[PDB]
Amino acid sequence: SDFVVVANRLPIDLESWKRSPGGLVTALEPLLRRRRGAWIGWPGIPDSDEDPIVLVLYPVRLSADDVAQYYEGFSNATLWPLYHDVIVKPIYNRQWWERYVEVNRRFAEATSRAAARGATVWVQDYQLQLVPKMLRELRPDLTIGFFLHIPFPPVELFMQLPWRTEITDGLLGADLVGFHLPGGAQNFLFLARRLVGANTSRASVGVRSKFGEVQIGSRTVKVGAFPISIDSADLDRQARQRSIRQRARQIRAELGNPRRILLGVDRLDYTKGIDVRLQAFAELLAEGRVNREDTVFVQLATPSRERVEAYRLLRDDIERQVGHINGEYGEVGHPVVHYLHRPVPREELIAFFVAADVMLVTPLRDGMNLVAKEYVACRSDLGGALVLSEFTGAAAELGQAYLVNPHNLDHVKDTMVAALNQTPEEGRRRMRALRRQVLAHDVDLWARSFLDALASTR
Amino acid sequence: SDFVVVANRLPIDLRSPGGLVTALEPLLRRAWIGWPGIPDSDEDPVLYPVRLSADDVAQYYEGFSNATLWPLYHDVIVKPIYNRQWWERYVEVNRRFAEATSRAAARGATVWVQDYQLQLVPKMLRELRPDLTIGFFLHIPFPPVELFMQLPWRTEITDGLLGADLVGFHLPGGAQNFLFLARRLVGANTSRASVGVRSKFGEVQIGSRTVKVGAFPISIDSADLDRQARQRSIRQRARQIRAELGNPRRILLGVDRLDYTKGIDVRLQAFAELLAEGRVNREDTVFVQLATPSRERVEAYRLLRDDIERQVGHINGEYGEVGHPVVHYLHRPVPREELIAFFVAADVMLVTPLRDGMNLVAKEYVACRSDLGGALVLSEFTGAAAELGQAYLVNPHNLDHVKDTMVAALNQTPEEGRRRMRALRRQVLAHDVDLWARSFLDALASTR
Amino acid sequence: DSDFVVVANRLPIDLESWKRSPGGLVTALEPLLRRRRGAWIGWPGIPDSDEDPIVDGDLVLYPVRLSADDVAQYYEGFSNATLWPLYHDVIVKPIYNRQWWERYVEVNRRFAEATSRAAARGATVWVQDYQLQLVPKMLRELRPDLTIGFFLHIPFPPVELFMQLPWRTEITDGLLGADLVGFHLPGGAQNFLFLARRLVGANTSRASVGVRSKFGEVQIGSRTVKVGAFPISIDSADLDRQARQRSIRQRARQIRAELGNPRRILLGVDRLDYTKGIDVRLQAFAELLAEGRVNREDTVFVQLATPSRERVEAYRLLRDDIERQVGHINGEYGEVGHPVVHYLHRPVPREELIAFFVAADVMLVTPLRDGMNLVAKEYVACRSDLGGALVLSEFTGAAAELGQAYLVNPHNLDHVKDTMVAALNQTPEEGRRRMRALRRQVLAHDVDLWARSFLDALASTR
Amino acid sequence: SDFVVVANRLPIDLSWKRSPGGLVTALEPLLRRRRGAWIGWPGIPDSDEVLYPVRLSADDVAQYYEGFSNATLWPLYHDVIVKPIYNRQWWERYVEVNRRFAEATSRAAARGATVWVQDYQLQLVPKMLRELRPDLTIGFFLHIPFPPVELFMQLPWRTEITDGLLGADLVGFHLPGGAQNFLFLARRLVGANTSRASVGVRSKFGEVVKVGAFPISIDSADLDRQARQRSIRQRARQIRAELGNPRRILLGVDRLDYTKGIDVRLQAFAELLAEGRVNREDTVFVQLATPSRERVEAYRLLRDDIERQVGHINGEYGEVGHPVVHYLHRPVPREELIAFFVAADVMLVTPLRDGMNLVAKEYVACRSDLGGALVLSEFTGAAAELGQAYLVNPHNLDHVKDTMVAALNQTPEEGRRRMRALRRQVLAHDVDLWARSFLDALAS
Ligand SMILES: Nc1ncnc2c1ncn2[C@@H]1O[C@H](COP(=O)(O)OP(=O)(O)O)[C@@H](O)[C@H]1O
Ligand SMILES: Nc1ncnc2c1ncn2[C@@H]1O[C@H](COP(=O)(O)OP(=O)(O)O)[C@@H](O)[C@H]1O
Ligand SMILES: Nc1ncnc2c1ncn2[C@@H]1O[C@H](COP(=O)(O)OP(=O)(O)O)[C@@H](O)[C@H]1O
Ligand SMILES: Nc1ncnc2c1ncn2[C@@H]1O[C@H](COP(=O)(O)OP(=O)(O)O)[C@@H](O)[C@H]1O
Ligand SMILES: O=P(O)(O)OC[C@H]1O[C@](O)(CO)[C@@H](O)[C@@H]1O
Ligand SMILES: O=P(O)(O)OC[C@H]1O[C@](O)(CO)[C@@H](O)[C@@H]1O
Ligand SMILES: O=P(O)(O)OC[C@H]1O[C@](O)(CO)[C@@H](O)[C@@H]1O
Repeated sequence: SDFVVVANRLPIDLESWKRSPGGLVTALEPLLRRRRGAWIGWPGIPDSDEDPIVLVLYPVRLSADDVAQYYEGFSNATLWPLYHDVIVKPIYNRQWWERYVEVNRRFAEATSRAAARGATVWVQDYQLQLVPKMLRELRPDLTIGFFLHIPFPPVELFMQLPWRTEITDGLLGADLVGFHLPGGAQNFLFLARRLVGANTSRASVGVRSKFGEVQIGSRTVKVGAFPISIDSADLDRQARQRSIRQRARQIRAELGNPRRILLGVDRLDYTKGIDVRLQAFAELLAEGRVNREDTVFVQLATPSRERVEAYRLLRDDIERQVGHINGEYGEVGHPVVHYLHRPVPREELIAFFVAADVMLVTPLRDGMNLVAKEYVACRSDLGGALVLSEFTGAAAELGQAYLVNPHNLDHVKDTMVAALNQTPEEGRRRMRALRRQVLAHDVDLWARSFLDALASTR
Repeated sequence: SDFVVVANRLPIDLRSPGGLVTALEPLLRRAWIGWPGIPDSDEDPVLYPVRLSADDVAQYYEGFSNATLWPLYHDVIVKPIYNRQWWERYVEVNRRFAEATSRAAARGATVWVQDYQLQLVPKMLRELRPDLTIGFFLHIPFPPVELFMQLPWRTEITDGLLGADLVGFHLPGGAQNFLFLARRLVGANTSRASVGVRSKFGEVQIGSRTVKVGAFPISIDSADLDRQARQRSIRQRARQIRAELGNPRRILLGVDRLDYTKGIDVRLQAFAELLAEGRVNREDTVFVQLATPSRERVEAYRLLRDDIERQVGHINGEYGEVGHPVVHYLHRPVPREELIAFFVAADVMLVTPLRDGMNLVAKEYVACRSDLGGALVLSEFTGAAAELGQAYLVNPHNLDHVKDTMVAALNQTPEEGRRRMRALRRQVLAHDVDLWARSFLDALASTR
Repeated sequence: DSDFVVVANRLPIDLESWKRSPGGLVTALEPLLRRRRGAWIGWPGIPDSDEDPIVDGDLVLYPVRLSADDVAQYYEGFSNATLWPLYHDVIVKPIYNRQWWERYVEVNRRFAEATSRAAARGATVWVQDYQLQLVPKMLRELRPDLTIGFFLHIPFPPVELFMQLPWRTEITDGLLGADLVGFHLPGGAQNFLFLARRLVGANTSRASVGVRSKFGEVQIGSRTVKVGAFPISIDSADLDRQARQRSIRQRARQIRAELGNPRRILLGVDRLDYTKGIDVRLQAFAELLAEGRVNREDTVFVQLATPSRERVEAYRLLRDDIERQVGHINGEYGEVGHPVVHYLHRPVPREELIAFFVAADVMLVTPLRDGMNLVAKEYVACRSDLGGALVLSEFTGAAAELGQAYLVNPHNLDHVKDTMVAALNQTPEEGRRRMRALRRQVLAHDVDLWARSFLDALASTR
Repeated sequence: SDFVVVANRLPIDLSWKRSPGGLVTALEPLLRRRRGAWIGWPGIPDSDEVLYPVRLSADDVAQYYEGFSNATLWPLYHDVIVKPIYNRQWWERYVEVNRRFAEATSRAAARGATVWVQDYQLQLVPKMLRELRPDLTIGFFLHIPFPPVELFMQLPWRTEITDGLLGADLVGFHLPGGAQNFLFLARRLVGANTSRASVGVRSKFGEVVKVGAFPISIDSADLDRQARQRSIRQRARQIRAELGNPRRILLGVDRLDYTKGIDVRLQAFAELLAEGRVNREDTVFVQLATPSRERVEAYRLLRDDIERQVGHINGEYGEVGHPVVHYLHRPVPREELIAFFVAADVMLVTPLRDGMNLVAKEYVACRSDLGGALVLSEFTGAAAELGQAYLVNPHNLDHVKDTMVAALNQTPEEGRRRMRALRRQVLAHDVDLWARSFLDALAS
């Protein structure tokens, strides 16, 4: 293989198979499926095999302890809570870190058994931050690039991590290190100067331009900001099949023809602000500011990481909110909140985007968020309204949505009422400006921006 | 007035909640000393008002009555709180009830005291006015004596009740509990035989007076509930209710106050497990729970409400579709005709309390099904199970058996359902609230 | 083939190297089976042990192997998270679990199979306590030639709560395979005869049952099951003499010196168990200090708590609330170098425990419920000087023999605090009167008297 | 008066008693020198009013003080250790109470006077007092950390707090980090022209109004002479004998606050004892903790957790008559505290986040003998001046433990060496050096 991708997930998921969750699959699978090459990742279950399925995929077998301590543990109960501004208190555990080190080392060695000479390797995300340095040690001929799909925290918080130095050096084994936002890339150059003691650049980093540099002995490390997106054009087009439109109409009938339909779509994850949108909706019903008989909210929540107790805690609290709200304001035969805890099939989800008057995307912190960009591409009729949290990476590109600080609950409620009350002229004006950005900045633009930057490092 | 009823509150709120109100109201219609249901009330009256300060409500009503005695008499489902400041308020407020009873009573009058919040009234009243004839009926269970002895004030609770001429319970086993405490804790000479149902009553010597003790199981005004359930408006609304749920094959009903004695959590776990096991189709079966809010300034009541709402949102998320939940859950009282329409539409009635002195909801259902369909699933730990043996009786802690019993009731032959319904309604119609009042009062009058 | 075999879940030793096993079941029965020959079946305290027998000096033991899943679902599960909480008036909510019921069934069978191997033709078997209540019916089915006794060391709950158990019938059936069923008290005996007429439809004697006399009866076809009340005790005279040793009496003087010679010492000694009232006695102590009614400079409370069943979640929650109380009181009322509460979370050696009984001015025994409770009797036997004061919860079985203690309802905290103040301030004249009356009972009603009339009642069924 | 100080706190707390916290420990004697004026709150509801006290209702205490100040601002400014609460009623209170502080400042102020308002409870008063009295000079110093921008932007009232601060002529922080976090904000949030370069300590300021970094210290020489008293040295010995003459003493001293890391040192100590690496017979830990904000739920929950650790370690490794941890939940008198500083072989200073921490500086100034050792958390402002302490990251429990073993068994020579350099710093950079710096900038 002249070209290898390394990520924890594969594009499939074993139960028989299934699509893997998350936006890294949403974006990489359409891109790489078009590109013959190799992919290394975990089959989503413990103690599988290492036999490939044919592009070419290589499964990494993880033991029961690898999953609990590197995946559920160091990755999702240390790195994840902390990188999103310690929403949940992180846990610092030495056995999780020791297992983190060892799994990353097995990934670096699976890449080597795949990476031909001089090949181009591309490593993905927070679970695999030591692989750049490990892989260079084994394999100094490779061109290595790394993209983090989650935010990179402020310096004062990253320094909590007992292994702050080994994570930084792990990332600097690559030739190019990328982030969604210039904010993440500037956090990084700071931490390189003020922890590993390297010479870094001092200007600010640009979007797909004005890249920074770190000087590591006899090597030079490039740093950049590359905001990911979706395969905008296929989705825009898939949303125009007569079947989807006719299905959107049937959805609103199955609900008893409300005047306004509000929607949320997310993995069930404490970053996502699902609890914020429910509380704001409940206080709006309480205040008589929405009509409880012709207005309804649907929440499509995908189960995620449910053996982590911070997720089961969140699940318990969100379920309580749904029975509470319906208990007070619904009628028999007529909830005001419809709550579903499973992954919807792609075509059924597109109908929901089309049926929805108001999209609710309220994360407390999010590296990017592709649900926001998917809704915008699905509305070639220019109806709808996107209520967008400013703590997402998308608010930097989607300025024409209605933008909220999710911690100001009055601002959330105010902005929900305005989106419900927008004029046709105002809603179409915004949906046009938002659609023009998303169609121009798709996943193609993002992938060619990163790998042309990586190619220059040679 | 020559006939005086004494109860915690009055028959309208500011209709009233509980099984005490949906019983004594139709009777009475054919003085009343009670609390408005509000703080610092006025004082004008025939009704007599008892004003409670903000602190009487918290320490006498919400504290002692509903966070000490209520959980204790119900087999300590929730840990009871023994608070001597609550006891002192309880005593005080009991005294205003006795005083205003005296201001309303005539020389030689009969008085009738109701339920667990006024247990000291009889003895206080008997001292103020030994010319009165006094009755007392407890509408909640009487706990076993190894648990009643926890009370720091167990001797004083028992002394108050003995200021009466007739002490009454729903059940014999409660009447006999009370005679044990009369013999051992107050040392009085008591009867030793078992007590019958409205017969074979017992007695306790207290000076030159004999206290009658007995068992009188409360009921509903059966025949009236039957005729109102036969009307076209009700039957048309029951057809329509089922259409608004998308025409289910099978409907199950829970109806109760949101209280930790009622087993709303049990019927939800059993129903979620059945859905998980494929033993009930999530497409044509549906459950409606109608929960009246209750005592939510008490924190054990909020803790219960949070986890039932958690249950509702969890079961719908796993088995429901958008536009079709499998559990509809309402947290408000329902107008009386609307409720009767749900008794008629309901194929299976789930009454699964962990402990209940007497459940009237299960007899209301019985009385509403003159078409002889439907099915009653009934906790043995209600006083009602002693009269309604032809229901589907369960121990609500035997969860496998609870789940088994709901399937059998959902899947009965109609001939079997009609046989059981025929037997239940013979009992309920022959033993209404009118049987129960004349029975108690023919015994209270017997002590002159 | 032994002509006399005792079977209990515990053995008198526990493998961690051997230590003495916990509980008052072991304190009463051990010194008795060194005297008499016989066999003892029990579980060695860990899983996946072997079956080879053990040399306890003269005593000889049969270990019962349990797998890890036997420990979790039978021991930790059904016994101690279903039976223990429910028999103690649902102080904690029992968990009703059919798989725990299934493995409680399987293990009772394992214990009955191991006794049958050991019992000779015609032997006497004495089965102990709540872990093993299906064993008698199982053993009578294997071995109709056997004389079966069963004793329940914990209380037997009122009928209204025992009915909550989905296996109420099968537990009552399993006790009725015995030739004699014994309890501490007549209350427990009278509940059982009520459940037998009510549940299994048997014909039952309906009169009161007396103390080691006035036995009840249960008709099982052609077999008749005797029922009685037998209040366990300790080795009263041997403890009294152990306490008279110089070495024990100077350790007592030295204990008080390392506490800075307080004027008053208060002591509690129990397994860390939520039936024990340790939270109660710490709450009362703290409020007496707050109110100024006990002197913080010359009074100190010592609590000796042995870890118990620490893998059951209710027991870890209890542990953490109590440890919270300890730090809270010492930080409010203690000085640096001088706490007002001393707490140790480990078993104490027996000669060290005796010296604490001797040094202690007030013994605090405040369970919310206890089938009997032997610490109250152990303290009394030690105070041959006639000093000391016993504060005893009336919900302990021992309160029916120890009426001259300072008796409290633990739920009446105001009264508990007043009774603690009066015990600390009693005249010498008044404490000797009570201590002298308490010791007259304990020395006359010892463990020999208890086992003698239980077993002679058993041998009266042949 | 021509110098008016405004803080939530007075120097006495109500019978008048010493006020808690390090803001007063430094500036109580520092300003007992030059006379002036001071606007504060007596620590008690409804007070009737040199010192000028502000009165608060029972609603203003709950919502402005227990609520917005210590349940919104304090958790957020300390790296969201606790989840902050964002309640608009608290915020409307906080506005109205700041208004009253500013108005008492206004009667107390004459024309041209100097004002110096103190701490996070009063960030709106610089703008309020300039609109009211444009003649005054106004300075402000923040005594807690100033949070990273990604966190501060959570605040629904982010723009108002930045504008209440920009009402002053000089804004001061302990560290250049807070000084530079605050310059970015003024650019980004309010849209002002700000300087770009690193701010240095007491120099190389920024501009929008002057922005500077001013590390607060203590009154270093007065504590040192107070620590050498024969009376203090005899009590230190009396204290060691009262514990059974241990071979080593460890000492923690702080308010009972979740920022202080008291739980971290209890856990490290419990594990060293389980591992056999500390001797349960000759080594003992003393923790002196002052109650703080105990009507606020997150503090009562901390309190419960820490008491449980104390009960758990003693029942595990203590013997009857001899705990391993003595824990005291009351403020100690000054003379007896200093005696504890002199007795202790190791000082445990493990905040998860602290704006400065003067307890470390206090211990350093007491040990004129050069004995002792100071284990200090790197997330204190002090760690920037006390680099020869034994520095730890308190989230690395394994390193905290290793460092407690090395400080407990240091050579006398190693110990004296670190302590001579520590005293060199603290003796030369004291409370008065700090004050002359800010006010020169302010007077500029
Ligand atoms: N309940 C759901 N059902 C079906 N698809 C979902 C559901 N929730 C999320 N998705 C899809 O998963 C992907 C999540 O992408 P993204 O919004 O960037 O967040 P993340 O990667 O953190 O999960 C999207 O493509 C989204 O459409
Ligand atoms: N959600 C509800 N809506 C309308 N009526 C209710 C509701 N819940 C209970 N009731 C009525 O309140 C009365 C209470 O009946 P009962 O079984 O004796 O229990 P309790 O006295 O403990 O409330 C019944 O008549 C019932 O019909
Ligand atoms: N901390 C302890 N150290 C040593 N022995 C103890 C300790 N706690 C209890 N014991 C002993 O264990 C036995 C407890 O018996 P008992 O009071 O009947 O209650 P239980 O069997 O429930 O534990 C007594 O013999 C007592 O002396
Ligand atoms: N238990 C205590 N007894 C006496 N003084 C204390 C106690 N705890 C803290 N102090 C003093 O309070 C002051 C506060 O110290 P500091 O480190 O500045 O933190 P903060 O200002 O947040 O309270 C110090 O001078 C310290 O000596
Ligand atoms: O944790 P999961 O199940 O892999 O899914 C969530 C996905 O979202 C991401 O966290 C986005 O960073 C992916 O790394 C991850 O694969
Ligand atoms: O053996 P355990 O479970 O550790 O507890 C101690 C003892 O207390 C008892 O429950 C007393 O009945 C014994 O059966 C038991 O052996
Ligand atoms: O005044 P309190 O509520 O006791 O707080 C302690 C002190 O901590 C400080 O932040 C010191 O940094 C002061 O602002 C405050 O007075």
